[PDB]
Amino acid sequence: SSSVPSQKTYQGSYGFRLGFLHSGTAKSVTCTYSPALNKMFCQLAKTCPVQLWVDSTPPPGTRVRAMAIYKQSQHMTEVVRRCPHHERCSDSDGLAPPQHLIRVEGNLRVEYLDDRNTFRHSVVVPYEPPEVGSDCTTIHYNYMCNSSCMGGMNRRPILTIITLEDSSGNLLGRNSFEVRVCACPGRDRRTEEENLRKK
Amino acid sequence: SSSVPSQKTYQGSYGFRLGFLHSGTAKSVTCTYSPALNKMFCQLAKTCPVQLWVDSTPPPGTRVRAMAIYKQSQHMTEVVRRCPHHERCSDSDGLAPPQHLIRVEGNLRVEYLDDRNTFRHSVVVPYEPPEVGSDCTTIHYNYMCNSSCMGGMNRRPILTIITLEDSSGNLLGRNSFEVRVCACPGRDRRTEEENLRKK
Amino acid sequence: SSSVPSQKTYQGSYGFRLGFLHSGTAKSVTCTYSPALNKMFCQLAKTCPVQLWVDSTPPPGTRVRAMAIYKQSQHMTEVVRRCPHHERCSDSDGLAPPQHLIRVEGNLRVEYLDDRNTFRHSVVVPYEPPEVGSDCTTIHYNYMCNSSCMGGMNRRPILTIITLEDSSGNLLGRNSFEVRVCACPGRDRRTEEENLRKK
Amino acid sequence: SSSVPSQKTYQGSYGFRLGFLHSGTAKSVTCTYSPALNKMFCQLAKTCPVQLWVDSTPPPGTRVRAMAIYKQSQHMTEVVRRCPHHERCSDSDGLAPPQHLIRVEGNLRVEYLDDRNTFRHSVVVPYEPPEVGSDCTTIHYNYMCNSSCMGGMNRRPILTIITLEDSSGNLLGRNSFEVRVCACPGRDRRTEEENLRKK
DNA sequence: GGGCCGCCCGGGCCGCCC
DNA sequence: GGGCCGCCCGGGCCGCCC
Ligand SMILES: [Zn+2]
Ligand SMILES: [Zn+2]
Ligand SMILES: [Zn+2]
Ligand SMILES: [Zn+2]
Repeated sequence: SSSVPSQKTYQGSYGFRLGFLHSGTAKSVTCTYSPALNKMFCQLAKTCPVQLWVDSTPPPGTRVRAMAIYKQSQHMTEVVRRCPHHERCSDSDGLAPPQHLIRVEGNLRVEYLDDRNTFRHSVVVPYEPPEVGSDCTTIHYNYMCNSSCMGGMNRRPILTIITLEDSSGNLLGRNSFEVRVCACPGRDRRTEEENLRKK
Repeated sequence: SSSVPSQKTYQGSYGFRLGFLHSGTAKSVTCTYSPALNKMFCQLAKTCPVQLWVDSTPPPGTRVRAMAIYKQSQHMTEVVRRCPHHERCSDSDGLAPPQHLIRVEGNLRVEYLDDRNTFRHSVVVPYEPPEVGSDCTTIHYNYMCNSSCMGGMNRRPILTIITLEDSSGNLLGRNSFEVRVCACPGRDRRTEEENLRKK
Repeated sequence: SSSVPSQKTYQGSYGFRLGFLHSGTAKSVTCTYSPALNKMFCQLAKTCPVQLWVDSTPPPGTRVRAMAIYKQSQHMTEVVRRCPHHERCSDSDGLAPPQHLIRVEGNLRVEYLDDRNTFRHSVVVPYEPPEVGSDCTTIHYNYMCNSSCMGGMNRRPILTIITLEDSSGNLLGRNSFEVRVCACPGRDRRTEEENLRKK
Repeated sequence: SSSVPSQKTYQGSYGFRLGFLHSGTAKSVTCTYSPALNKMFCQLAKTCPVQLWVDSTPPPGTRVRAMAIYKQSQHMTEVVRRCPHHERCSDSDGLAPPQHLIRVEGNLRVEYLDDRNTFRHSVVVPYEPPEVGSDCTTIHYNYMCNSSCMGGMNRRPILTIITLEDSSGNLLGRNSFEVRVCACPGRDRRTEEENLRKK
């Protein structure tokens, strides 16, 4: 079987969708999402709010998993990992393994997983329904390397795959978005959107 | 009996066909398929996505085998192997014999076979139906020598033969395409397509 | 005492001087020395010939040590080391510690030392007089990181300090030159020489 | 000490010089020497006559050694060897190790040596004075790879170093010349001589 | 917010076929 | 002897300094 997780959108029985904040485009804004590109632009280690929307509430014990894969076919097989420089940096929260690219901040029940067959990394939190009167549940992700990091992503674009799963790991829903971790998310979003409109 | 495997197209009971991505034509693109030539142009060791399409799902235990043979009659008899230089290069994935031209990346159940009678190499993975909502199953192949390699293919064109087989080795379907492994797949595809249109 | 080794030129009793080949200026030449800047421009891991000239022959047991220090006052204190990415690369010659920036190739008696007090790296070979009829002795050095390497030199210029020492470590002579390890030594030498002439 | 043998010309006590036949420049002549370049152009495995001239006769037991080194500083450290393809070719004379680039044909007392410290290859024959009435002693060398061989010389020019030595290995004399092993020695000699006269 | 170094890019330069 | 594929080449395109 393939060692590359599927990226196919699957809203599933609960109508699972992702939402992103309306952020702006100042040159070095910490995080900003492009709907035209379905692509998040963000700085290293900064908060990236991701909204979980459902049409109906999934059962208790539902989990939310985030995992990165390289976007290009030529690189899908390679596990996405932190580069050796940032791996050795003293910046662990005491829970996230230093090799993991994606973290979750502000959650008491975070789990960091290494797949036993594919060796891919992922980070898991329990699914929580929105507060009564709220439309969605917001998770704060962090990406611990720039897309450009030498010896790590090395300028290769990645996708983040968000899955809703039961406690057994069965797929309840799946969505994805592209990520660029860079120094100037506002400049780069504008550049990439202009290259899109030009072509 | 002939030691040269058949290349005859056979869609079979399950309507087996191959598909290829719409790739582009930049001078040194890593992989690009020419429908006019039914020919894949790719760089050494780079990802070559090949799509498996069926009209109906073959049974569990079905296998997908890929094998290379020289295209020209004068060379069909000779086993396709890596050249001595690349055979000795430390580029093994720990599974593929260093002599094998064709590898599969990103699959946990890959097998590398040497025919006991013909000594030809092949690489096998289990057939997997596409995800629900997907049209095909994609396999990532790698070719570990240039077509031009001295002491190996030595500028002789090859065919890749893809067979659908049951677990006993019975034939369920067969397709094939020409392969050129080269430094500049975009240049060489254009050159060969132009020579086709001129002739 | 200072943990920063002196860079002061000292020709000493034997008239110790350095010489460099007349190299050229093509964009990506592997190594080229600028007399205007007393600066070597070279590519990662490529041969850097350095000539040892003396007015008279030092005694047997003389050693030639090479050590790097950061040029700028702000960085002199920090030990010059390879970055984490290149430290983990499998490029060791079986002798050079993976942390050492400077190597010597083609010498059977090379030693790699870590100072017990300052922890600075250096590489040592025996001094050999030139062949009869030759004017100098040539050593081939290699620099195993780019000056720009993240987590290593990180765009900070270095000096290479070459010392002539007796077997006890007493100083017999000392010379030095600036080094930039970069992808395009010819481009960068021209750029820096033009900035010199303009200023 | 350096693992790179000296190439310095040393006529020595016996006035040791090399001579080469006047050959011509037909496109694919098997061997032709350029005095303007001090460079031999020859085809793979073909006879390359090399003349040994002395002003006076060296003692009995004198040996003649030929050894190849790469000409460019960047490659001097690497041992010159046959490529993996020609190494596996069944073309040994029963004496020459398949890895050795340089052979001697037509000599009953040929020795093939692998240096115990540098691992460099060489081929040795006894020195013989010319016949009475003859001016020189001619040795027939063969080069068993093209300069272009992938995984071997890989288009890097080499020097052949010819040394006169006593039975102990002491240096009595040394000369050298560049070698290009190629398919068309006449064409390539003319090309390289024209590039010389142009510049 | 303006603007200043590794790597990608298309042009074009040696064994073998004719 | 004429002439037809991997690799070298100079132009030019993302973190950090200002
Ligand atoms: Zn990083
Ligand atoms: Zn090969
Ligand atoms: Zn480095
Ligand atoms: Zn060869």
